[PDB]
Amino acid sequence: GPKFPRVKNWELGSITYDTLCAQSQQDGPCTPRRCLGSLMLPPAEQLLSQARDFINQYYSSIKRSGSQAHEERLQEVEAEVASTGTYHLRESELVFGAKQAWRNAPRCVGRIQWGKLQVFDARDCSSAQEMFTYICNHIKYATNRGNLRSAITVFPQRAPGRGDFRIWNSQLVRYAGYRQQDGSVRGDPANVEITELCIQHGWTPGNGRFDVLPLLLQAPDEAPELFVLPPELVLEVPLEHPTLEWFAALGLRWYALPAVSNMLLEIGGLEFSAAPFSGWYMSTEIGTRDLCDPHRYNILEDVAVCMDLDTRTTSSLWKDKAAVEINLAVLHSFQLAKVTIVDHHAATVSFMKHLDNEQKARGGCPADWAWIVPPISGSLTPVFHQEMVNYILSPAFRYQPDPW
Amino acid sequence: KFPRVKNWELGSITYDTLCAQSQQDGPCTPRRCLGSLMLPRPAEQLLSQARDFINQYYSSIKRSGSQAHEERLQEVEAEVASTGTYHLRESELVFGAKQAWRNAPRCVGRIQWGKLQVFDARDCSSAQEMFTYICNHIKYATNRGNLRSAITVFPQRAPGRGDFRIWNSQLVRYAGYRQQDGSVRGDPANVEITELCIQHGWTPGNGRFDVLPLLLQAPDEAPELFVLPPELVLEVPLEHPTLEWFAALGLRWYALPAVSNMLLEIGGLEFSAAPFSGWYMSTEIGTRDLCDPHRYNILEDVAVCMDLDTRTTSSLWKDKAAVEINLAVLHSFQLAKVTIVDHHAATVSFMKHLDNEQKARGGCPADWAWIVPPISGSLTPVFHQEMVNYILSPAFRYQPDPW
Ligand code: HEM
Ligand code: HEM
Ligand SMILES: Cc1cc(N)nc(CCc2cccc(CCc3cc(C)nc(N)c3)c2)c1
Ligand SMILES: Cc1cc(N)nc(CCc2cccc(CCc3cc(C)nc(N)c3)c2)c1
Ligand SMILES: C[C@H](O)[C@H](O)[C@H]1CNc2nc(N)[nH]c(=O)c2N1
Ligand SMILES: C[C@H](O)[C@H](O)[C@H]1CNc2nc(N)[nH]c(=O)c2N1
Ligand SMILES: [Zn+2]
Repeated sequence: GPKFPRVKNWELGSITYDTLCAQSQQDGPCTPRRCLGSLMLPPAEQLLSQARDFINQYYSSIKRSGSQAHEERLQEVEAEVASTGTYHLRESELVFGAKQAWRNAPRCVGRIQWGKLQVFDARDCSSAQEMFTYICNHIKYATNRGNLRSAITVFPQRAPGRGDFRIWNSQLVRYAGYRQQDGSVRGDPANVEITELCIQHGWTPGNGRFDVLPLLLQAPDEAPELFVLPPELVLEVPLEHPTLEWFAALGLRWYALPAVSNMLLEIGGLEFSAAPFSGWYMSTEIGTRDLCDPHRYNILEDVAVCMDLDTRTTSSLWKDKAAVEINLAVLHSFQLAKVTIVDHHAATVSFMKHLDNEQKARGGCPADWAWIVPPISGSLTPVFHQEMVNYILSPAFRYQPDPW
Repeated sequence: KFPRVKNWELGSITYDTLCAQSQQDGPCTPRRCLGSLMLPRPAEQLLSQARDFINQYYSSIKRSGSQAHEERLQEVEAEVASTGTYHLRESELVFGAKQAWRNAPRCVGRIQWGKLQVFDARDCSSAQEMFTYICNHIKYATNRGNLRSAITVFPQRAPGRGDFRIWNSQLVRYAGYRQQDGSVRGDPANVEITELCIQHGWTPGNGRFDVLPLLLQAPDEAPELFVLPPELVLEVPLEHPTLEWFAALGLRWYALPAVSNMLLEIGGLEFSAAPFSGWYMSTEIGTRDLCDPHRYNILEDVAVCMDLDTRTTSSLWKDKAAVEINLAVLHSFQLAKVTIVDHHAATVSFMKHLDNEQKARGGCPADWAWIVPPISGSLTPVFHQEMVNYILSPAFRYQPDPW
């Protein structure tokens, strides 16, 4: 009967309909002919309608839709575009749009926390040193000595024919990737290019598997300036296993604060090219993807050898065994170091709770199944059995071209 | 318009040009992707589908545009033109069924698509006959543990009349008995089909692994009930290579995975009963069938057996027990000398399959959420491979339950 997508949970046998998708004003990659769900990467009038939509969302969200303060703000926005081509957000509109952006992000399993985000307004920032300061305050606040708090620092928006504010690094904390003159990679192979870029702008490079990179920060129309994070601010966790005593001797570690810095925050048309945000990790990001991907640290074989497994064949399930212990080592060490982390079971459960809230509040929740299901123990988590609708709402986070 | 398909482990890129051959729409639109849903909710069409298929056949055997090619297109026009339908020649049928497997976007086993034994059962007029055919297929496919893939094609659907159907969703299935307190004894997925069996006069067991009888239906007749001779149903008692206690759980699973509720479409013809079988990939037994909360749900028990900390999700008791259960399965199948494939070997081989398909056809429809195993996904190479999904024909479809 209802002509909205029917959404089923195959474990519990329950059924919903996503009506929220009707609100989507941007096309994704799929068509009736073929599904492109698994791919990672798929102006006056145009700006004004995006701005009107957002202001409408704002007033809705405080329950004053249609009111004269709503029609006045609408008027104020169109007046400001009329004469300058852009406009600006009130403080509390930025706070709402930034949260709304996290809320709308289809690939984030952490959304249950969407309403608990600290928004640092940094639209006054006018230099690269100042960005540094702002970022340090961020890390300091967000890190909070282990008791991690979600936050986002918002720098000034794209302006017409004026350079963007850009953080070159893809995350605020990143280990160096040193290309060897024997093809291989020392450190994190994900970070090869940014390392090369830092060195070229005059960083004296280290030599280790876990060297914290400096920040490359770009004020409008200036070459990027290089900034070393003072070590005492970058909280790391040494990794050790609860029962395998030799795991500590591997000298593996990860940093506490996952802070993404290369995304664009789009709110009602306006684009914030430098709006770094952070939360806390899910255990599989480090334990499974970062440490075990063949194209990352790739420690799987090393660990299984230590665990004395048969690596000559697949049917020993040697990879599955080691993956689990590496993950268990991530959880145990973070717990021991009193640093916030969430395991993939706890995390997905809370995402199911989120789906139920959003069903009630908005009529659905855009979700990307391939990304919400964790990279180990998929069907062991309730999300695997949950059909999901994926679509682009706004405000949003967006990828953007690398500044170089 | 041609999708760029990337492998993020190796950084290699291809292009799907095979998706341009799709003639049937999927559930996605530009507005929203519905790729994670399980079910998707006359003389000119049949004639053109028919044509396209016959072409696929002659081109397949390189005789395209030739003598027997034009003259077979005539046989088909003639036959539809005057009877509103037509019939397939055995070899064309053999080709269609191989191709429907090849086109199956959710199948990880397609490296094998060319090795398929095809039984023509189109001369069947009775559930009786259907059964005899069903037993031959089982005997053949099972081959004393050395599983061989097979399909058995019963007569096509027909305008005037009811379908030949096999009511059971698989050929071998364990009973599910809904007990006093809304509990379930045995396989919870087969409560409905156990109930139907009981309605049509089957005396039920009361164990956890009671092989169900088959309900087979010939057109417009009530279904009939047939009991598989226990010797034709090869079963593997599960044990663990190091945990001596695991066998005491009394767990087991059947060797032959043979699907029987799926419709086979070839050149616009529909085959409502065409059971097919190959061999299990281990995660199906070890992870979905035994650990799914709405299946046998053995995860907690194993874990307690393993003296693991059940109190908390962070001890990874779920993941640990799951690995050992999947191990017990491979060990057991290996010990009983019955074909099985782990999810590492399977996906490795599927990768090779995408490579052949790339050279051979310009693409391969695949369904990322089904190709990636239910545990240890990113530990397998398919996890890092982008994939295009779309519907090619010949095809397997779902069809409504006949009751
Ligand atoms: C609070 C704890 C959080 C957890 C556990 C969490 C978890 C995750 C995970 C596991 C992913 C998939 C990442 C990957 O595998 O690469 C993700 C994606 C994402 N996260 Fe969250 N997150 C959290 C907080 C946040 C915050 C504070 C924001 C921003 C305000 C955020 C925004 C996003 C966005 C936009 C994506 C999509 C990335 C993409 O589109 O490629 N998350 N998150
Ligand atoms: C021979 C070894 C085979 C292996 C290892 C294998 C493996 C699998 C697996 C793991 C699935 C996912 C389904 C699930 O988890 O429920 C699947 C799906 C499928 N398989 Fe295969 N399979 C094999 C043979 C065959 C054969 C012989 C056929 C038919 C000729 C076939 C046709 C299909 C189809 C049509 C699907 C998709 C079902 C759907 O859309 O729900 N497979 N296969
Ligand atoms: C806040 C946060 C929490 C968490 N648990 N993990 C992370 C790290 C995972 C994460 C989250 C968002 C965004 C990204 C990457 C964004 C990104 C950007 C570009 C340009 N290309 C890509 N392929 C990807 C990664 C971040
Ligand atoms: C040949 C084969 C090999 C293998 N390893 N596993 C299987 C079993 C998995 C499998 C494959 C295709 C099709 C199904 C049917 C799933 C299914 C689908 C619908 C709509 N209703 C149901 N009751 C059941 C199941 C079959
Ligand atoms: C091809 C595939 O979409 C790609 O590897 C995706 C799969 N799911 C993912 N899910 C998360 N959370 N992160 C990822 O990087 C990926 N990779
Ligand atoms: C809703 C979700 O798509 C559903 O649980 C799917 C996910 N992936 C799967 N993958 C396989 N191979 N088999 C399945 O039954 C499923 N179930
Ligand atoms: Zn799609």
